[PDB]
Amino acid sequence: QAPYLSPAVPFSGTIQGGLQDGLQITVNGTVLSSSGTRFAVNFQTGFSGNDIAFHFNPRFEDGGYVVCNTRQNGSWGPEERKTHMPFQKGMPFDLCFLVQSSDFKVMVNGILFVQYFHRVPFHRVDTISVNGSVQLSYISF
Ligand SMILES: CC(=O)N[C@H]1[C@@H](O[C@H]2[C@@H](O)[C@@H](CO)O[C@@H](O[C@@H]3[C@@H](O)[C@H](O)O[C@H](CO)[C@@H]3O)[C@@H]2NC(C)=O)O[C@H](CO)[C@H](O)[C@@H]1O
Repeated sequence: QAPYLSPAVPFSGTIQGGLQDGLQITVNGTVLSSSGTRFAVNFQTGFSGNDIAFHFNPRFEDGGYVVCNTRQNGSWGPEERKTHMPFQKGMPFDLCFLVQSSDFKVMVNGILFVQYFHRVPFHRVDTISVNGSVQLSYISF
């Protein structure tokens, strides 16, 4: 699939073919300095953000941590929290999501950061959405 170049945030874009085992999705952008304390990348079903298979949610709060969660029919599940922050306000990042049979493997600037075990079927995902305190250079596949 051709990349999305400099899309405005908040952004929502189709993942052509849906999520597939071995698919790699890169989000390349910059964390904003004066526009809040959180962003998220959502792997979701269509345009209701009510069904989000994987919400990846860095928070520049409390020393910095990342929330990983799933939303179903509007309701957020129990969070998994990673109490390390690999991003920095005002710095560019390369964020890579690799779909695997049982989990997502998430890399930041080339280094494995977290794995998120599938809670819902990943083949149901057809949309990536990004919002909060970031600007995007590209999303690629
Ligand atoms: C960045 C983003 O996508 N924000 C939208 C999203 O925000 C939710 C979501 O990140 C869930 C994930 O579990 O967490 C909510 O945060 C709360 C805390 O603020 C709360 O006080 O503690 C809770 C744990 O006990 C939880 O972590 C977060 N909500 C808010 C208000 O920030 O979804 C929202 C709608 O639910 C809204 O769309 C945000 O914009």
